Amino acid sequence: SVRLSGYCGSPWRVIGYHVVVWMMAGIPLLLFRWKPLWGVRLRLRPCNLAHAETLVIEIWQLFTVQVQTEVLRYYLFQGQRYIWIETQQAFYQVSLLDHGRSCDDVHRSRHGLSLQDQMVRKAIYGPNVISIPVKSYPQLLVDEALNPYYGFQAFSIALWLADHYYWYALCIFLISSISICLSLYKTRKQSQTLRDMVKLSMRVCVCRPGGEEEWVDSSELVPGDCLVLPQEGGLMPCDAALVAGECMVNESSLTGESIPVLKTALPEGLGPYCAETHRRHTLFCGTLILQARAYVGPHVLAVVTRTGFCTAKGGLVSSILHPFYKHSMKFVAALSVLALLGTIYSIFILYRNRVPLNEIVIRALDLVTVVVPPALPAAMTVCTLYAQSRLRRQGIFCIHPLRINLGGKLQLVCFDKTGTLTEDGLDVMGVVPLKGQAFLPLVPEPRRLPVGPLLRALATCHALSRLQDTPVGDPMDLKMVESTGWVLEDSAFGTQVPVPVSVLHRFPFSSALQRMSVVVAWPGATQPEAYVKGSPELVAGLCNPETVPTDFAQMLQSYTAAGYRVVALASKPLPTVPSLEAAQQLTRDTVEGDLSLLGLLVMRNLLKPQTTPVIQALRRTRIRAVMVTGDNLQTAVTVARGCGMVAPQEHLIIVHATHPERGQPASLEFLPMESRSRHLALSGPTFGIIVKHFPKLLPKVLVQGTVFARMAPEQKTELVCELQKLQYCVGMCGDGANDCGALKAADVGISLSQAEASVVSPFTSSMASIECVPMVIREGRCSLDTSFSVFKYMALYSLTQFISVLILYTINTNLGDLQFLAIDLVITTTVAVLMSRTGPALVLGRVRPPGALLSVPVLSSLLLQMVLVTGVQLGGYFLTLAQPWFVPLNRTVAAPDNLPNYENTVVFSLSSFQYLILAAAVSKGAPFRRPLYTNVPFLVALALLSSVLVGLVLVPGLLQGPLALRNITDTGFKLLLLGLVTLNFVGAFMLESVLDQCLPACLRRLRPKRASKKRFKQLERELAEQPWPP
Ligand SMILES: CC(C)CCC[C@@H](C)[C@H]1CC[C@H]2[C@@H]3CC=C4C[C@@H](OC(=O)CCC(=O)O)CC[C@]4(C)[C@H]3CC[C@]12C
Ligand SMILES: CC(C)CCC[C@@H](C)[C@H]1CC[C@H]2[C@@H]3CC=C4C[C@@H](OC(=O)CCC(=O)O)CC[C@]4(C)[C@H]3CC[C@]12C
Ligand SMILES: CC(C)CCC[C@@H](C)[C@H]1CC[C@H]2[C@@H]3CC=C4C[C@@H](OC(=O)CCC(=O)O)CC[C@]4(C)[C@H]3CC[C@]12C
Ligand SMILES: [Mg+2]
Repeated sequence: SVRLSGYCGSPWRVIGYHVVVWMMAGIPLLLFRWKPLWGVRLRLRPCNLAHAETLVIEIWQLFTVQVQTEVLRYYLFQGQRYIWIETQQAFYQVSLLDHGRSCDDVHRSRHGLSLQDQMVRKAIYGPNVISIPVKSYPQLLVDEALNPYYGFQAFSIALWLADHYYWYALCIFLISSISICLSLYKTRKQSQTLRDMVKLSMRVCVCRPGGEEEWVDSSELVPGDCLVLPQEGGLMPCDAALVAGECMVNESSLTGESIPVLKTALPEGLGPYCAETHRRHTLFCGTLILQARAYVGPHVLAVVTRTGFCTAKGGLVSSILHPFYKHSMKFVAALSVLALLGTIYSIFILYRNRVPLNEIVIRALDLVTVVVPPALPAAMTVCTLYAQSRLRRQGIFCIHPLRINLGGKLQLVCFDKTGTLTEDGLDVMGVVPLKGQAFLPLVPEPRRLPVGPLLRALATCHALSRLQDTPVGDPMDLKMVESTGWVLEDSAFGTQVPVPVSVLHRFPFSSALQRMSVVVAWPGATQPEAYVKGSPELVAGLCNPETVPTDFAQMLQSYTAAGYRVVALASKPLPTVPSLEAAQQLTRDTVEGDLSLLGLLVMRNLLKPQTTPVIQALRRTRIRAVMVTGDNLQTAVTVARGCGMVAPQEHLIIVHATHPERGQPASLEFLPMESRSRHLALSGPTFGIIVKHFPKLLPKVLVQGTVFARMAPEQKTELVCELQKLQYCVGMCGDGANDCGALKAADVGISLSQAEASVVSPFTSSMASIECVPMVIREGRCSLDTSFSVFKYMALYSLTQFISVLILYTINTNLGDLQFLAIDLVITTTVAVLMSRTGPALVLGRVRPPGALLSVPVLSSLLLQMVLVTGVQLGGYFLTLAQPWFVPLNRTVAAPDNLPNYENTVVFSLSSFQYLILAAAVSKGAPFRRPLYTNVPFLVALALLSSVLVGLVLVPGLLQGPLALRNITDTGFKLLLLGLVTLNFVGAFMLESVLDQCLPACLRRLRPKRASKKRFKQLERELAEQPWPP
């Protein structure tokens, strides 16, 4: 449901709004960016819908869209136009103007469109372009840079500049600025590549009333224009409905299948024209017309029906354009409320110490930047940068590195078929010759077969020309002659190495009679021989019955039910003398008469060699593999059973749904197929009917379904979204233009193609196999584990520095500029860059990393680590007090004036080691990363930083001038501090190990989580309790 709000404008109100939002402060514009309803309520007054210059579109969800006039008032909401009909006073989508008109209307539209009516319809429907708006750099900056965390980083930088902390301020500013500029460049480049992708400019021929034909640009098309399709064929600019002639279309855009499709003229009648009902008379936008024949009339005619975003390609692009981290933000919000508490406490104690109010507020605001680290997102992006580099080395190109963390949460991967799991093109399984009238065993490689009539039939009965020093034409005959091993020289042929034979005459292949025939002769022969190739079934009806076996039909169905593409061949001895002086005057009706079936050649879409190992690895690690294809259900089911998606022992149950006509409801029919546990194999129409009429039974279909065939691109997108609504993390591997909406909607969409799909997909694989799915899943599990470790380290670092600065505020001192800089830059940047370094484990496991940063393991680790940290720091500070040589810190003046002092020296000496200890403690190895001892840069960095800090503590006068450290002469106390921090080094590792090993078992033993909150897990449980299809 949609609600519209009519808001006209008032100039005095406009200037008032501008001044009150600009001169007062920048906060109002920001909060209105958060909620535009208040902004549009204050800025513009409510008016009637007949005078509105602004709309508030609610879906609630707030969008605002300005009503534009050309008169005809319209607005564009998510690409789809809505015009203003003055008569009935409403905004009607343009798709619904001519919706529901009869086939006789489309046929009447065959004469053309008057140029004035073309102007009216170009005003209404707009130009026939799929326009992507490429925003300018300020337009992207106001969208991105105003991120709440970039605002917090700007506040932190301003405060640090106000606090003489210029160096870390500069580092954070440079990091955030370069990250922002890189993201703006990436976003603009993606928008530009998409706009270059969907762009289609070409000259088309349109009929005009009175018999005139004019060539207009493809953008000047409007629903009603009568396209005149070229005979040689070309790309399709707009959804048209054939009103004359026939076409052969390459619909690999819609179906992902390069197989030619026959489109016939729309049948005249008084029935509503429908893209779904009349799909065989509709030419879709983006699909390539191979050839168009005009039997009656001078040229083939098509009547435009949808243009722009109304087309199928337009709908897919509109879906593309207009579709842990949450726990991370929740934890930084908890850190923020802890910041508020610590800040009010700091105000209290700093006022107790007679600190001036300016420095009081400076310190109290600086504690906020202390405990809420402004360098957390960069620290957590370093690991994804490492993973992106490793993927680029392996051939997989990720455009947004933070999308790699989603590869580690995957519970389900949806797979294309043609081009992703199976080879792009057909390959010949073999040929089955005939000896008399009984079939012979399948000959897998036709070349070994002796030199007889059927072999020359395979090698010569085809229409392909020699150009670019390569045979070119229809792929099936190409691959068949490639298998026979013969090299071609009407036209002459040479054997592999067995006499050269030349074809004398050839007849064209027409899809009406659905076969082609040639006549051939060679020297030393008796008389010219004819060859016939085409459909398997009908040519058997042409040959004599005593030549075709009686078991022809059942064998043909056994081949076809497996997804094969069978073609039959026959020959003829011609009593005419061997010379083309009489051979090319022959009528082919004589050829297809009295035929004798030689044999059937079978071609099947081979599976890639790298498909079955990857599918069995995914199914071994408890990752669901789904096949969402655009091919028929028989081929999809055969490939699924053959690529390991359906193991030989598992049950496949076809789901069939009949759309309810008048007088009956909708039905589901389950028929099993003989050779989790049950897989459901349902078509595209069945999926649509289950979505619409059976929304109760859709979750069980999505949980059990494995094979989704005949799926339209919008249906693949809908399936990915419906699976994600079951709280799946859906990955999608495809290589076609039909896979684009799914690769965009999927959590991890991987594209094997370099055209039309690398744009929308986050990942693009340079290889053609699905070997890139386990690679991305391993890198994603590694990046997720590493981002967990880096977040735990940054949390423990911020909390340790919070405690160290509270202990020093309480006694009227502080860490100081250079100790702060050491801790913030030298230790923390080194640690957070070299933690994120170690790569993924070499093998996939059945258990995936946790996806919640608020887990009881994570929070328990942070709590106990910080208890140990504050214990060690307070122990060191209080043993400092019990010493005889200890003297107070001259509280009358505040830091950095009273530095150096023993309190600061001891707190810094302990805290500096604690940062390295926590760094090493939170880092993990198996099962998702390589063991930590392989991270030799990290271990060497920890050793070197620990050596520097031990030199600070022990070696006198070493870096105690710059860092402002008091020199402790008592060697016993220095050794006691070192023993205390070694106690901490042992305790941190023992705590981490004990937690990781015991807390899962203890949590299982104390509070058994008998119910999973994931929706698909509840569905799986209730299905195991009671199977849905009996
Ligand atoms: C405030 C300032 C001082 C911080 C500066 C930090 C940078 C020096 C860090 C942040 C991102 C890091 C980069 C993150 C990603 C990588 C990829 C890495 O290469 C690989 O991973 C290839 C491995 C394979 O393919 O097998 C080389 C290091 C590098 C560039 C890192 C180099 C050091 C960088 C530039
Ligand atoms: C005077 C003090 C306060 C500052 C001294 C200069 C710092 C800016 C230096 C000292 C330690 C340097 C760090 C030493 C260690 C590393 C790891 C290095 O990463 C790699 O080695 C990439 C190779 C891989 O990961 O395989 C990137 C630079 C970095 C963060 C350096 C960043 C710049 C640092 C922080
Ligand atoms: C005076 C200075 C030189 C003090 C040096 C202190 C060392 C004793 C510390 C620094 C970091 C510590 C290392 C930090 C972490 C690791 C990884 C750890 O590996 C595992 O536990 C297995 C898990 C996996 O598979 O990764 C082995 C110990 C080790 C090398 C520690 C051994 C002792 C080290 C080298
Ligand atoms: Mg495909």
